[PDB]
Parts: sequence; C-alpha cells; structure tokens
Amino acid sequence: MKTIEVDDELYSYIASHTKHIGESRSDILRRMLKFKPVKTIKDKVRAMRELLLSDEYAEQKRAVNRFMLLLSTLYSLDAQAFAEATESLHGRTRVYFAADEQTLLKNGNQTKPKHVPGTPYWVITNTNTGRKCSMIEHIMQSMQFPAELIEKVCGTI
Amino acid sequence: MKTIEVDDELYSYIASHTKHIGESRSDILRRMLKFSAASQKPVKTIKDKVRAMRELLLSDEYAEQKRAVNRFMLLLSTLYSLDAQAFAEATESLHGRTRVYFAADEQTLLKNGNQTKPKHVPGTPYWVITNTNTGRKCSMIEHIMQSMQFPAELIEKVCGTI
DNA sequence: GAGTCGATCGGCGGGATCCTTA
DNA sequence: TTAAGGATCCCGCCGATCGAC
Repeated sequence: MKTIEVDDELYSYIASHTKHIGESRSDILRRMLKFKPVKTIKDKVRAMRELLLSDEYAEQKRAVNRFMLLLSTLYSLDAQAFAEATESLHGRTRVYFAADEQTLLKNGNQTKPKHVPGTPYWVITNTNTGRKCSMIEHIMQSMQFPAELIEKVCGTI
Repeated sequence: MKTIEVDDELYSYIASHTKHIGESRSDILRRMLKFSAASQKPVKTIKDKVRAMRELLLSDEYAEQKRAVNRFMLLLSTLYSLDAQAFAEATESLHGRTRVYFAADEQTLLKNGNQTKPKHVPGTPYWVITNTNTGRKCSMIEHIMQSMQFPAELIEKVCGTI
C-alpha cells in the first residue's frame, strides 16, 4: 500500500462516490476512472463434481473446511469470475472477502478471517453454516454454474 | 489536505499521468476525474437520456438489486448524472408535509423528520429519506423524471421495476 | 488474536400497513 | 372529514457472543 495526498475538496468528492460498505479509496477510484483463456463451463462443472466426490473433500472434517476447499477450487477455475463474484459480496457492516486480513478485521471484528489457499483472497469465518451456503451459492450463481450443481454443493457444506 | 491509500499498482498509474515535474497528485487526479468523465456517453439530449435510463434497466447491476430502496438509489444516482441542475430544481419542489426528502447533509433529514432512515445517493452531494413505501418511492421518481422532460411511457416502465 | 467451530439469538433494515394531520 | 403523508411495527436478514467440544 502506497500513500498519496489529496486536497479537502477532492476528498469529499471521492468519498461521495462510495457505493457499498468496506470498499477502499482504491476501489472507488478505479471505478471512477474506468481503470485470459478459461476452461469451458462443462469443464468447470466437471471439476466441481469431481471435487464433491473426491477423497480430499470427504477428509475435510468440518463445514469451515469444506467451505474453504470450495473457495480454493472455485478460484482456480476462473480467477476473473471469482473476483467479480466476490467484490460485490458483503453484509450489513461486515466485509466478506478482501485481498488482505486487515480490511476484514477493520470493518468486521471477531470475523475470524482465514486466507484462502492457492488464492490472493482472505474470507471471514465467524458465520453459521447457513450463511456459508449463501456465500457459496451467491458466488457460484455469479460464476454461472448450473442451479442443480449449486444445490448439490450447498447440501454438502 | 487529507491522506488516502492507493494500491501500489494504481499509484504507478496515477504517477505516469504527470504532465509537468512537481505537480501534486491532487492536480493529476482532478485532471483524470474530470476529463475521464468525457469517455462516458452523452446525456444532454432527451434521446441520450432515454438511451441512458434504458441501459440502467438492462444493466447487470440494476438486476442484482433485490430491494426496492436499492433500485431506488441506483435511479436517483443515475438521474443526477444525467443533468445536475435539472435534478436540483426537481428536488426542491419535492417534499412532504413535515418531512424533508432531499438535503445536502444527513442531519437536515434527521432534523425535520425522524425515524426516516436517510441514506446517501452515491456519486452525489444529496441525501434521501428511505422510510417510505414503494409507491411513494415511485412518486418521487415519477416527479423527478416528469420534471426532467422524460416521455410518459418510459417513466411508467421505470416505476414498474422499483 | 489464537483453541476452534458455528448455532442461537439480539438487533437492524425494508417497506406494508396503520395512524396522524390538515 | 377523506386524502396525503408520516412512521410504527412485523418479518426476514446479519452480526457476533458464547456454548459445545
């Protein structure tokens, strides 16, 4: 993180372009400025199905563990899509995903952020299983997965 | 003179737009922020506004919204960017019996009315009260749009989606 | 932070419905 | 006095405390 200094007026302006909770000046600015090959949908769907059946997935003991492994895998399938599916995802006061731990600790608290393996992202953990499904569902819907797959996946969390 | 954070990548992007040595990052941004508003489509003519309101309805963002208040906000937010002055004159003539609807600051809306749950319209100096049924939220859009010289039919469509 | 997960439950926001005011 | 506008209040959704291991 690097630092620049803006005058009082220009500051209020950027501040007024705030859309949703927890976004940074960086976020807001890139929006105000207009500032890769991927696997097929079938291949994506296959990978997720393989995962649900995979041994690794059964070995995961608790929800939070499946939750994480699900995110790692989703991200590996389409970084761009995951990013988009994730940047608009948050709660009333808590930010759900961030590119660093501090942002999550700063906005929420006791959110128990964990870094998502094989991923530049951190996500909050202090949530019930239900809300974990909501996040996964919302993400997969955004990433354009079949409704029936999303259903089968949330049933395993 | 206040301080803000910028990811290292953007910092390199803003720096590269220096047009003379020594000028503040303020001046630079002011250049971009104002002159990059020109890469955006026109909104001067009615036809351009119609095309603009049309894009909003057809947009992914407007579609993601699940609440009425949220669609409500995107509308105000967009209507303002079509014509600043027009939005203002349509605003002043828009109020209730005891409640002020639009104000430049939060306190004013918490002063005249109460339990109004006022929010801030993004990309705008304005604040709006939210504690209102859907129909009234429409009436407000109705007014603002009727005042900004929008065709009747389009107004009805827009209000239908709130 | 650091023992870890996550269900229960207080609490807030959305906005229909009910109430007030002129 | 009925319309027009205010704002109470129920339900659903979010946060995070604290119980269960």
